[PDB]
Amino acid sequence: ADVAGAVIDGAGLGFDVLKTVLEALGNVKRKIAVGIDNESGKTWTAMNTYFRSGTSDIVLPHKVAHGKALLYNGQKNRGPVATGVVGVIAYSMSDGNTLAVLFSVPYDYNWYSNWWNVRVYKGQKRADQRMYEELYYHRSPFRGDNGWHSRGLGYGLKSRGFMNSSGHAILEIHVTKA
Ligand SMILES: C[N+](C)(C)CCOP(=O)(O)O
Ligand SMILES: C[N+](C)(C)CCOP(=O)(O)O
Repeated sequence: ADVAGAVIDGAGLGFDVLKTVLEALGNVKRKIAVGIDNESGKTWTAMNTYFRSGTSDIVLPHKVAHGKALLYNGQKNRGPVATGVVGVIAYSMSDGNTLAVLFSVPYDYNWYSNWWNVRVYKGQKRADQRMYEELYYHRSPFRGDNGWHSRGLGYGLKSRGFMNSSGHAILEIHVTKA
């Protein structure tokens, strides 16, 4: 199912699937469709999303096996408030460590831009404001620049992902063995 909250075969993840998910959110000024393909060799178990800005009405997909991708979404808080969708998703991996993913889709593009990041944290660590600060300010996040970026994560893993630049945002990440 190309529906937020679903887990799909990981080879099925791509821009078309995420655009469907994004569109299905409707007319909201700032929104995101997130897809993350687990090709890490270990099962992932959802912990939480820390929403610095915005909300989601989707259950964070609980179990994501190797060879599956998760689909997710978020959107700005409702009403005229001039805020975006910003947060960190945290999954526990079966080795006892944490996969964290930052997204930032800001309201005001005169000052801010789209960013994303991926990091592995040692141990089981829920997403929170400190994790957000680290990933957004200190751990060299990638711009949502309509381009692909790759980086090693340690722990025998690497990441490759893409985010666009606008307020109707797609974030596609693949986690693979190094
Ligand atoms: C990410 N940020 C909070 C530093 C700026 C953009 O967030 P927002 O105020 O538009 O929600
Ligand atoms: C994300 N960053 C803090 C590394 C660079 C600043 O980007 P922004 O908050 O001005 O968009």
